[PDB]
Amino acid sequence: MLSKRDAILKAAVEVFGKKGYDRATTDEIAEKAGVAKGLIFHYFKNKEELYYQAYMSVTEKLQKEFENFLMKNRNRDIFDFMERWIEKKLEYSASHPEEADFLITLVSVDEGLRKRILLDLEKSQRVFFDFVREKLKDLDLAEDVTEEIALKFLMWFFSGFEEVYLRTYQGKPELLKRDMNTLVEEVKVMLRILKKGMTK
Amino acid sequence: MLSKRDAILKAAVEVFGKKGYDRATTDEIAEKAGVAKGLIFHYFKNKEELYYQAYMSVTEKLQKEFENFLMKNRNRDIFDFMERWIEKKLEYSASHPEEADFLITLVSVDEGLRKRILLDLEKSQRVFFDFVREKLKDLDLAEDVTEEIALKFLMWFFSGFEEVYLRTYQGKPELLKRDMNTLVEEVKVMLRILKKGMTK
Repeated sequence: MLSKRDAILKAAVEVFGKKGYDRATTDEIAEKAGVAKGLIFHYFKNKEELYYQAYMSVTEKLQKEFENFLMKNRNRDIFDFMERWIEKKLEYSASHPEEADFLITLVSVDEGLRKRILLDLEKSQRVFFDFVREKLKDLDLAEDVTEEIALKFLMWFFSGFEEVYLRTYQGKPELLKRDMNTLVEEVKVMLRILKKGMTK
Repeated sequence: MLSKRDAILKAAVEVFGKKGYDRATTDEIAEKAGVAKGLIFHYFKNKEELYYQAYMSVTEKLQKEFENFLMKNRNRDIFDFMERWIEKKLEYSASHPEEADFLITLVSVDEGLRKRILLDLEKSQRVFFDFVREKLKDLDLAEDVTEEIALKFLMWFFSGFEEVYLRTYQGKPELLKRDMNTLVEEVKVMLRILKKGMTK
């Protein structure tokens, strides 16, 4: 069976993703996890720490999948790189819907909690950011488009698309699987649009 | 002085925008508005109705500003149209920060409340949507870009940019005013990027 801490973290992902941070209570996470309530306090102190730890836990496993992807695909054109990784993220969300539902809740938590998580994730997200930045120096940019506007626009596209499908398909993995081909084709054309508009 | 219902609505915009929907209580809105609590019940029934009415109230005044803008700018190129309207939205957010802070809270409310508001706003948002759709028939699109992918991408850009700056500048109007010129220049280049990538 799961360790206690892992049982609580799984229950937390499920409850938080189902109800959002403010509505969820630790008592129902403990009940979901079938664990003594004071065990949540033992391991996590309070609800805010539980959420943050659950959040770091899910992102940590994704960061690792990203790190291998980056190693193997490091030489690709950056738009092909992005498209391929978006496909993998879409694949993962469909097979891990509870985790995907949980991740999108980061917009509900107070200012302070979301900023803490963003401060503590900055170092890991900057790994993808710094790779895009270096890859853009190889790009034959339009005479009116700076590497800065390119980086800004590409990251917004990337992060914004993820936000859109996670929110749109929230709690509906079968719908995501059903639209997967179409989303993928749409993402291909949009990245080609951006490449063509940004380059000579 | 304000009518009672208007006093409650103003207090609601301020409290909801400061604390988010779940955290806010009607008692503190009434206290903020300096009105009897049962007056909130008289006019609004419960917290969910108050939020929805406040939301319809702020969007109604924006929809009207949009309708005049559309009338006067109807003949413009759609990318110039979008850029000009984005400038006006940025101007408005900076001079109505409490309203801007309130509008971005729509991501925290339960699924049911946000969908109700989205169902009831569909008819008014579709006014801008249907104009873009007709304007795209005049566009000399790339041989690989459908009017459907164009419409999808332009609306996402438009709605996504608004979401980004509202969230980024939340509670910081002086920062928005300070970055306004740069944001505007960035938006110009990004729309030119999209136009160039979408067209022949």
